[PDB]
Amino acid sequence: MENFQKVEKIGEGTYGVVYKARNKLTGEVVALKKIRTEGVPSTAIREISLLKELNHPNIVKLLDVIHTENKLYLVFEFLHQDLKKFMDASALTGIPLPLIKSYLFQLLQGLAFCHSHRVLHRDLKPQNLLINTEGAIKLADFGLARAFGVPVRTYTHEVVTLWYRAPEILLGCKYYSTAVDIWSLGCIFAEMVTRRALFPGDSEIDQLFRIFRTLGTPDEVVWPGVTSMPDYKPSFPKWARQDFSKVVPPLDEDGRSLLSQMLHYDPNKRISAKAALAHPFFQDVTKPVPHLRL
Ligand SMILES: NC(=O)c1cc([N+](=O)[O-])c(NCCCN2CCOCC2)cc1NCc1cccnc1
Repeated sequence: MENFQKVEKIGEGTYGVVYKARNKLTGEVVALKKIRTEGVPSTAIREISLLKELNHPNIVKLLDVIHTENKLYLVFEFLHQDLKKFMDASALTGIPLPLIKSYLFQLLQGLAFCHSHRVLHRDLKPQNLLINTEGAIKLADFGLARAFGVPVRTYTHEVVTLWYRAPEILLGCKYYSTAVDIWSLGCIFAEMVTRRALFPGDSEIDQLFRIFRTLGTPDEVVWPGVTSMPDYKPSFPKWARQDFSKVVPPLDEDGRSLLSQMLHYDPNKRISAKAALAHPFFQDVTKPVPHLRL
């Protein structure tokens, strides 16, 4: 690195290798993402550069976009743990409801902010939600999907997780809306509560059918226009909807109500981040300190 001192490899992200690094001049510790083929689209750099201005307490700050030696590096503020690791670590006892509520509330504030600035995430998952010792949680990688492209494989043949994909994406809709992020966050909310992924599909069709088996196969009544979707097939099995009381026990009715609104099939009926923040579930929200072992 021209000015960076690699501390350690954080992993192989969706867009490339990520390292925890220290700025030799500022002393600042950051996450450095090396972006993967041969050229680096100027449209991408302009788009990414715009995200440097998207600053909010619940959004991982994009510090710099470095385009040198015809290579692209993304410098992000560093956080010590991600929600996937935290959930695994909390698997035995479960994350306390007050902390689940604090995290959901903060994530919705982050989404409300991004969506108000016309920025979508499109690939929210526990691994992209970062936490610190102060009880904060932040969304990482907002806007990169649009600035770049389809995931599929990180850069070293790595199975793309479909568990948090909204149904309209799975049915081949070409235009994503802010609703896709609310769907993903609803899936994450459920997983924090039950300690098990809500829809752990291992293929696009298994993902879609797992959603259908739980929420019922969508029809024109609950989702106008669904039968005209690109990948909709009249041959899809018709499953009956299950009761939320069975899906996310023992979450209370306020929680079930909010989750149900975050998981509506019709993206237009799905609750917005702004509206969700006003839901009765957050009446008693607080900001607890998590037990973080680093
Ligand atoms: N900005 C960051 O600080 C950060 C960036 C990425 N990233 O991919 O760009 C990341 N992702 C790697 C996620 C690795 N996880 C570990 C356990 O859950 C499954 C995969 C984790 C991060 N911070 C938390 C973080 C996590 C681990 C070490 N250091 C910082």
